[PDB]
Amino acid sequence: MRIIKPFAILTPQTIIQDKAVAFDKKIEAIDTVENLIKKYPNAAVEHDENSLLLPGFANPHLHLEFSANKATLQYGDFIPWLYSVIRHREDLLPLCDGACLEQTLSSIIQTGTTAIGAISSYGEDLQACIDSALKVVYFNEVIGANAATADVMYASFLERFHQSKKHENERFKAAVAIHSPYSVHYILAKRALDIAKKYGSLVSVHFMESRAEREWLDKGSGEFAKFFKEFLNQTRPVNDTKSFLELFKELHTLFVHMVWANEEEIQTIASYNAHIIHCPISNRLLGNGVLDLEKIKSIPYAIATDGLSSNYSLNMYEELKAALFVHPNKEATTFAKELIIRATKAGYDALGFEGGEIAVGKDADMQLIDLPEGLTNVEDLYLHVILHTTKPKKVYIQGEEH
Amino acid sequence: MRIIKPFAILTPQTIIQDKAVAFDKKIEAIDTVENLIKKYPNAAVEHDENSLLLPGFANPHLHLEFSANKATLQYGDFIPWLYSVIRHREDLLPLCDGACLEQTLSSIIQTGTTAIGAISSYGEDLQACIDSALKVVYFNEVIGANAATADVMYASFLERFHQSKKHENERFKAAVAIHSPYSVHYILAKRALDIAKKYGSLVSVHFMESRAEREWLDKGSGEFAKFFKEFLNQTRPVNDTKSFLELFKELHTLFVHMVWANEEEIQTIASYNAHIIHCPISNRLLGNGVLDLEKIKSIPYAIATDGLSSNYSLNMYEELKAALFVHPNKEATTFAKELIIRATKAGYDALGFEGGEIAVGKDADMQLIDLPEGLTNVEDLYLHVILHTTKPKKVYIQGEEH
Ligand SMILES: [Fe+2]
Ligand SMILES: [Fe+2]
Repeated sequence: MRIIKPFAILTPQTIIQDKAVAFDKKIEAIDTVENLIKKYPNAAVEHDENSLLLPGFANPHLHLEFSANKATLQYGDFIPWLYSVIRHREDLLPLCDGACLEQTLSSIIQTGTTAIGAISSYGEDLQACIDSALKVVYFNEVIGANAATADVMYASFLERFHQSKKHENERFKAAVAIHSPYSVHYILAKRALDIAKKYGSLVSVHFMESRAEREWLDKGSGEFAKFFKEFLNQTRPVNDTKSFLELFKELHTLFVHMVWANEEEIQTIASYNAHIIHCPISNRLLGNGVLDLEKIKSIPYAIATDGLSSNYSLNMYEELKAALFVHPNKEATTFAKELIIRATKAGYDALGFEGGEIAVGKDADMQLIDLPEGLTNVEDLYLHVILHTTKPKKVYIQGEEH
Repeated sequence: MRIIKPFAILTPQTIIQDKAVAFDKKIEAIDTVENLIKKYPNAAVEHDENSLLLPGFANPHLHLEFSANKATLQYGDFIPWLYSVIRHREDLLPLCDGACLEQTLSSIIQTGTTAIGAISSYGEDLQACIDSALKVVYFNEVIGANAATADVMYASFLERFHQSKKHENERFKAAVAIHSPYSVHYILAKRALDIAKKYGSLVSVHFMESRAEREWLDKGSGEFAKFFKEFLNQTRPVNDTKSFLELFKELHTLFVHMVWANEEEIQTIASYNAHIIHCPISNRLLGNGVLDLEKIKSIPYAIATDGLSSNYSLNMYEELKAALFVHPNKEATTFAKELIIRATKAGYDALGFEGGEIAVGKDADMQLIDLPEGLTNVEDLYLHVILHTTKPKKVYIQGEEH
């Protein structure tokens, strides 16, 4: 058992001062040191009077296999990005070898993230993910818009799913991802989702990431038409949007991006066991705009970084700074608090892990960070944490310091 | 004489490959190494084939005296920020002692800035500024909304101006700043601007930073009314906006912030020898919104950071990232190019120094930075410079490496 007394605790929902945290694997008590040592005389006390304790972040959406990308893929516009992925992935993917994967995951921890949602298209990231101390939801992604080759795509997905499933434990979950409504034909999607139903697996889907997707699904026109004509020899979207969305009705689903989702889709998703995953940097850099947080207010959201295929870092502090800036008309002190909650508790909820909150009974998944100096107004703490922090002093996963 | 051969030169307006730069104090030639050594057999050649050369940044607006602020001033809303400045400045200002000023200026250079516009309200930053290797326009700021005490405010301004003027040389210019149209009564402003006229000094003014200012000047109402009533015992704005703006007609002026400027003001300023100074982080953090770059397209703009009184860093790379994000609907590859030009050449133009461009005859004020790896499309270089760079490998001011 250990006790840490910081300047303040961000729970994340509240700011607690004049209390410490007793923990082992889980958070056991939150009280004054005076009271804690009565209960835990065996716990050494660390006084960190110029530090803050907050939960470890969740990052519920990242494409680890693309972690060698720096400037190879094309930014600025979604369809050119997708062409660039198709062009470069055969070389880019193997460039992220075991050492690259291992280092990338270690750096996630070092920047204060303690739980991730890994989107895996090819499965060669499995060993690195099971080796990591992180909590991981390992989403086995399926893709395939041609009904005639669904069998091959399904068989690969199924094999990857079962390869991951043997490694399940309290910190590692095997899951299912559907690439998108434009790239996964209905029947193949349903087959993959039936595996999720059978096992109670979490599900992720990219939904309405781009305006091109919006127009293609709605009208069978727009910039995606040339892409489907050239790349897939298809003249029309293979899916009816509403029918596709209904496939997710009985599952726990992460709807990623969601920038271009419409009011009807939002009402439907609000009725589901669903979370939106907001990836502000990726959306802005790919010419996809900015998710409107009023429009989606009926559905809980969490923050993620996406992969290094459409981001310059996997550091949640960088993501949170960008989030402040792409929602520039949200008053900063209150929005910073919202952001910290949505990067910790909300993402843990999306991933289904017992953490993201400094509360009794939660796993001791925590960050110890420096207190911004000269703080006048304690309610400004959330904002100053985002602005001034880039690396925690200590990061704990189930009480173990990394 | 020296020669550097990088992967590419950002001039900033163009990307040049397969050429090197010969320089001493000034850039002397841009040509292949083969051609340069014929002209400059005395110049050693540095091959930096995994680097880029670009101009040093200009940062035409910074309040150096507030460089001890981290979390003391109140963010989120302009008038509460101003109250916090009034409350805390007596203690905050002396906290930035000589060592703080010296370190702050050194860090500006280390982050790739080679020229600044320093706004000085009290003059205790003069020694540090003259000591720095930076190019500095040292703006002596005047403030005072009470016509009855204009003499005292004017005398202090005049003394500070002349104290700075004795230090003028090719890299250090004495200049004049008018705090704002709400805080400097017309007659005092005109007296200070007459000094600028006499000496041909550059001028800076904060103009339409906040909506409160807009409403106060336009209608004599809004959130500034309580402030003027309580703090100054004034019931009405002391200035007519148009009359105040006309004071700047015959001067070279930097109009800072400009978020809330109206169409009439923009047309007037476009007819003046004037630049807008865009401070995206400061404006967003103080609840002032975002400058609309279409609205002001008729007036050249440059990027600045403001002081650490309303920013978390003085690093232009951080400012440029934030600029990408607060203008999220500007296509990223082209906007990044615009930003790099507006942080180098445009800011040098605003400050009146011969730099900000890698061109023959300009001062050799340059940055050598790492080339982002794996670059497929060279036109993406500007974007990847912003995303992946935080500290140059070398920074030159008039050819001297720092
Ligand atoms: Fe993704
Ligand atoms: Fe300023």
